[PDB]
Amino acid sequence: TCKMSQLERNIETIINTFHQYSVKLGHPDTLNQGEFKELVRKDLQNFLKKENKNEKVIEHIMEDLDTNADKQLSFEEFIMLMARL
Amino acid sequence: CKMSQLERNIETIINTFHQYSVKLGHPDTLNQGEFKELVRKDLQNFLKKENKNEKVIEHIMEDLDTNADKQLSFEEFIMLMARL
Ligand SMILES: [Ca+2]
Ligand SMILES: [Ca+2]
Ligand SMILES: [Ca+2]
Ligand SMILES: [Ca+2]
Repeated sequence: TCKMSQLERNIETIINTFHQYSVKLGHPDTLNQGEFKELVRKDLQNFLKKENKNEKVIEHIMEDLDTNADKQLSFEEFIMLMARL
Repeated sequence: CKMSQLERNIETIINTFHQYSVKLGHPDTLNQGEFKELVRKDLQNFLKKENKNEKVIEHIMEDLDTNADKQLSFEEFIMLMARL
């Protein structure tokens, strides 16, 4: 709504962007390695410019974020990336 | 720099957190007072009904304070997005 603060609008956008990529393949609510690499390469071109230059590094970031090591990133796991920057 | 919409969002969540966390005590964390102010001013819609009861807002924080030190680190705070 118009009443939505900037924090609220930005939270909604992060949620939508996560699901925009997580719905693509496999389970709709999580990012497998390919979905994560695509989000990182297309939408974190700047915040992860260095890392993006070594696929193995991105894979390593995913393993760090994948708390329960089920090879999938849930929303709660993925957002921790924000705190790692 | 052509920051993506995602990077802008993240910048905004980091700036807002820090806008409130620098106000009292430790600059890097939100205490109960800073958290209440952040919710009162910037989560008026997402937490409209809860904002009517500051005891509810205090419970929300206890819930987010994983290591129970009465301070919310950025990592603890952002989990709120998951509770929506
Ligand atoms: Ca998926
Ligand atoms: Ca996982
Ligand atoms: Ca503080
Ligand atoms: Ca804490």
